[PDB]
Amino acid sequence: DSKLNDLKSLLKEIANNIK
Amino acid sequence: DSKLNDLKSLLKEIANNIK
Repeated sequence: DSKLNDLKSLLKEIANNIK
Repeated sequence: DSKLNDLKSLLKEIANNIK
């Protein structure tokens, strides 16, 4: 669960990096 | 499970924001 949460946070950061 | 669903929805919204 912690790994999934970390992956979700990383994906959100990557998405925000575009904008 | 609810947190995963919310993360998926947020990722979908971020992806749609690009277009």
